[PDB]
Amino acid sequence: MNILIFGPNGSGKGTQGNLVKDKYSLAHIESGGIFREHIGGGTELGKKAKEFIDRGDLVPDDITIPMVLETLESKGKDGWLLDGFPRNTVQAQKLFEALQEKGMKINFVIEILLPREVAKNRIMGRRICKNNPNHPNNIFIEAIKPNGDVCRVCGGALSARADDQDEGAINKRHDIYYNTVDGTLAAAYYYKNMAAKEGFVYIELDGEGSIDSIKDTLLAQLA
Ligand SMILES: [Co+2]
Repeated sequence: MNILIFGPNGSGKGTQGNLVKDKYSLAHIESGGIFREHIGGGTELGKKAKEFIDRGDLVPDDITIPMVLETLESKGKDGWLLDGFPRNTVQAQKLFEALQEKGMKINFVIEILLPREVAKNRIMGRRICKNNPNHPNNIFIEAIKPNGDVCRVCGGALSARADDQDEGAINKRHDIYYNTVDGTLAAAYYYKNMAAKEGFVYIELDGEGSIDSIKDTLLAQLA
């Protein structure tokens, strides 16, 4: 099973990604990890890429795409979940042409849908418990609202994380994600629009439901 996943920050994408890569035994391949294996490990492509990075430029797509394809072929040989690439329509199209050339096939594309302002609030509304940071508390997700000012699990103190409160940072990432001209949504639609012509199934997940709720709907559809 080769699966591409798309979703904004605030959509719970990583959580769902992990449930999918576990049931199904996939290699989870994300954009960051690809660069490490290659730049870090100095494959022929990684050495060429690092020249760009070290002067503050982006790696050209003509180097990025084959870097991705190498990692899918090595790390992802027994099945992969590709997460966080492509981000735009040019990448998306070049990735798909490159997969077709290697005769590598997509089986599923998953998009987690959530309106922008909802995603941003779910990020900002996170509260971390002083006693156990795994305890879920969010001022904007009803089912896990804090108990007054304290953790709804253990009563410990709650704080906000500065990165969650940085609206500029959040907005710049959403601006790319929710860009329907040529951003990540446009890249997801590129897959959506050809799915049944190319023998894969596109799956839209409702990002507003609980973790367990999304996971059930997703599992149901992966067979
Ligand atoms: Co707690």
